[PDB]
Amino acid sequence: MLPLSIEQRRPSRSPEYDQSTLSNYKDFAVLHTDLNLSVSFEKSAISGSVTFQLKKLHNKSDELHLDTSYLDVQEVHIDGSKADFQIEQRKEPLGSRLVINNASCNDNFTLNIQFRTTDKCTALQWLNSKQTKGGKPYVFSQLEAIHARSLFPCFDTPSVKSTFTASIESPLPVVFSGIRIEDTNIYRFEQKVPIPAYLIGIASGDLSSAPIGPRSTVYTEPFRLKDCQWEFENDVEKFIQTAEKIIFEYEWGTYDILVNVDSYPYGGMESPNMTFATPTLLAHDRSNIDVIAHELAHSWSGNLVTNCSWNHFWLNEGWTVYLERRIIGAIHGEPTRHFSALIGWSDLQNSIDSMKDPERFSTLVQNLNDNTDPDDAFSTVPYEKGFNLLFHLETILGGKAEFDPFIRHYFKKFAKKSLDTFQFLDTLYEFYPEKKEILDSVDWETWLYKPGMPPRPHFITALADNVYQLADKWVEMAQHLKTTEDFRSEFNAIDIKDFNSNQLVLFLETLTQNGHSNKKPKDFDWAKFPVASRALLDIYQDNIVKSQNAEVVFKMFKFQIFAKLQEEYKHLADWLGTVGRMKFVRPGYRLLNSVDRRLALATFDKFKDTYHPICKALVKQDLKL
Ligand SMILES: CC(C)C[C@H](NC(=O)[C@@H](O)[C@H](N)Cc1ccccc1)C(=O)O
Ligand SMILES: [Cl-]
Ligand SMILES: [Cl-]
Ligand SMILES: [Cl-]
Ligand SMILES: [Cl-]
Ligand SMILES: [Zn+2]
Repeated sequence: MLPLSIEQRRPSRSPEYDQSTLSNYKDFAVLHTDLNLSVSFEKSAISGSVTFQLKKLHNKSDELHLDTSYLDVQEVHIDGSKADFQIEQRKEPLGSRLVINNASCNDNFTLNIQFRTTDKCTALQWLNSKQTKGGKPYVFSQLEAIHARSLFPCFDTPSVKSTFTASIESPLPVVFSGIRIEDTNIYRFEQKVPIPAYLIGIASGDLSSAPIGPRSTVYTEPFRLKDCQWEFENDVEKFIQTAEKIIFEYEWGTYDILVNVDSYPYGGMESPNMTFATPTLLAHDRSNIDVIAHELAHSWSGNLVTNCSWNHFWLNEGWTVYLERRIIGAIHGEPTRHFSALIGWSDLQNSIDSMKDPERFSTLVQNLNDNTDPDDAFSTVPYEKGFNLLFHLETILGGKAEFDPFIRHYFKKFAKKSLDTFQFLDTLYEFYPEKKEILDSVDWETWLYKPGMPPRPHFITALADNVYQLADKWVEMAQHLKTTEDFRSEFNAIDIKDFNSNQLVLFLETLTQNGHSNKKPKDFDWAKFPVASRALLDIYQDNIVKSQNAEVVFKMFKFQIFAKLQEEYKHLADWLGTVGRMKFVRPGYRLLNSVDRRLALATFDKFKDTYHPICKALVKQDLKL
């Protein structure tokens, strides 16, 4: 019942074809996937075999085509018998197609492929005994978006979802994105809800665990175990129950968290039954846990209901950001939800302003070919433009109460399936017959296919106003007060006593933006007011300078750089050797290079090999390499 230009862009058949896979997934049904693996720290390889139970769907070739990337494929059997196969030469950026002749007799058949990972594997990071805080080797995966094919041969598309079983042999503890079949050096798991390959998660190392709720356990290195338990144990069950009330019962069983090694490059990864989390989430006060509301919301938007291709990634991340903000809003109130959206708005702006090819990459729905790296399309746009389209819909349809019935209908309809934007729109229209005119007033063309910032909503700015006022006040007084004594008369620790970490982050951000009002048009620099910038750090030492929150600490370093306080460059350099999260590492190196390149390249050369392959790659070229 949707509008014409949408009708016009929609394919004749949904879900829309995924151009990022070399597999012939439309030709088969994947009924079950079993992983039988062995982890070798000695060789830094995972080897073994994957077994698929498949069903031919109906001049057939007839061939199986699977995705691989830098795998060593060793043998292939169908129904117990050796099957002819050939790997095609690599084509970037999608990899090496594996081609299998299936002379199998029946429509239903079993496919077994023996393989091992290689040194060029893009799915894993390996750490040796000397690299981990705790003294033993460690490995973990990160498969999103198309790295699963570098871990095992598969139909590597989010259109394909399958139950899994897994046996993993390792000389150290293993966690997996499934429920453990309980107790050895052989870890068995089951994932009884069908999942896409990109959600598979594995880690192995010196892991211990501790309960953080009635259905939640945290896993991490022993030295950090109790800190992690304290950080999560007061809040995780509350988050789950909050999400369940907004949507419906959580059906995955356990909700566990793996707090990864310091080289971990993302904030989190929503592997089912084992969220992967950055240790920089641990602040010792519980400031950063919304990253957990985020991964938790994925249980519904992403895991249960999945985007069919990377062109429609907004369905995953936009919904998740929307749901995440509903959780925090339900717990903390609307001003908190709106504050989070306000920070997200400025993240969106920066992302689009910093963009290479904004005309292409800032549209909500993407158009990747088979020549486009799906990475190249990941930005803040699917998150925040996605969120803003949903927030707009919430509003015009009558508010949370009117929208929540749709949310439940949507996640129920597509549970365990994959979909495209067009199917999302059909569902929206089928659900609101009485509201057809309101939905037809939505400029679907601008929201879905046009580049740039969408129309700006009217967020409640209550929790940011105090922050903006102070940053403005600091910008002004920097040009008026001279001696530190002067500053202490105007400012004191009292003025940020009520600032949470998000507010501190926004404050320090606004300062490098030199205020949130054009009183001083010129982007003058803090470098020329050392007494003020030094007084800042002094007066606010308790809450900013002494903070154990990596988010605030990072901003503190950045303010220090924007103010070119040279005596602090050393602490930035060394701190950067302590974290691996891209969000801090990449910008950190950009910051340090703009004030001391001889130190930035010296620092990188020192820590380069401690970072995740991805983070090392991007920092390498950030530093002109
Ligand atoms: C949005 C933030 C709360 C956290 C953010 N993480 C996510 O959105 C995760 O759920 C994503 N799985 C991170 C991701 C997406 C696409 C490709 C690679 C990695 C991150 O930066 O890690
Ligand atoms: Cl229709
Ligand atoms: Cl239209
Ligand atoms: Cl085999
Ligand atoms: Cl209606
Ligand atoms: Zn996410």
